[PDB]
Amino acid sequence: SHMMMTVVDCSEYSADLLALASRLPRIPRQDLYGFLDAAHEAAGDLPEGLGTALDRFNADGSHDGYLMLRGLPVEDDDDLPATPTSTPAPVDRPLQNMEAMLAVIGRRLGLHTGYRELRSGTVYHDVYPSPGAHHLSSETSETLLEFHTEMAYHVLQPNYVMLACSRADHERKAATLVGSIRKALPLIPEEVRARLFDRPMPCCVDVAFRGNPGAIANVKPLYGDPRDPFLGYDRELLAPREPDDVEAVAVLSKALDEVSEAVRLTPGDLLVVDNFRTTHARTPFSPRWDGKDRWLHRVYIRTDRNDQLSGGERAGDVVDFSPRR
Ligand SMILES: NCCC[C@@H](C(=O)O)N1CCC1=O
Repeated sequence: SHMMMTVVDCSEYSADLLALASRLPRIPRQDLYGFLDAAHEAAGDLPEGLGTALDRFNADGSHDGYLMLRGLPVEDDDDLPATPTSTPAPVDRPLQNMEAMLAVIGRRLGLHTGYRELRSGTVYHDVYPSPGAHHLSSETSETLLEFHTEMAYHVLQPNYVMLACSRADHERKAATLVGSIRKALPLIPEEVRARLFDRPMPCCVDVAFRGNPGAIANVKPLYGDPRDPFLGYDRELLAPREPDDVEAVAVLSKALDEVSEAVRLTPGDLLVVDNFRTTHARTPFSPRWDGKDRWLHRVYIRTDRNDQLSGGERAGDVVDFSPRR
């Protein structure tokens, strides 16, 4: 299982966190840059224990590849609106407590980033089920959302994916799976590691970025430091052609399966995924279309490393698509 340090019980911080949220702009999408500036001020006033846990994780990730915050001050279910059924969100939608947490905790880590072609270029995404969801969509439910490093094929791939839960699914069945390369690497033979490392392989892109044009990107499954590598994996989109490459990726795929951990998000939970050292998935659940379907809020965070940033960026920036080559 995950380490002790990987789960942070924030229940004791509830009143302090609500106080920070009370000073944020109530209609964030009317002025997202100013909203996130206010959240950056609040980030410096986080309770010391929570600030320290975030800073430690930010420095170089962890063996588990994620940080789970629990007990954040989510609204009671009947004080939330109905779960969204459309994207993008209305510009005048009032701020919800778990969105405020994504703002403050997100700015403690880095810069919120939107992607112009994805969900209308918005920064805050609602993750909810839809009845006709494409099999690669985070709006899936009954079909498994397969392992993916988020936007691994994108030059401006973010360091973190952050998921904040306002509603779990009714049966609390849906598991967010995290596969950490730090756990998977010991299971991969040195010979296979050597084939994977720094080797660009053809990779398709998600629907939002297709302008099916095929494998228009090149992704290195392992890269960076060979003794502590970064991971770029997508079970559906990575398309190795050479039989050795196909074989090496299959070994990596089975290793990530073997070490994957299941996180079942409940209201008030916030999951920070190290998107340079993990791949993540979501297991099946059955929506009910009753107004209370599963509802996460998702943002992407860039940090100043791995050429994510080149100068002048602000939290709230929306960037254009460029495939890794
Ligand atoms: N197969 C997982 C991709 C899910 C998809 C979505 O938002 O539905 N996505 C995150 C970036 C992007 O496109």
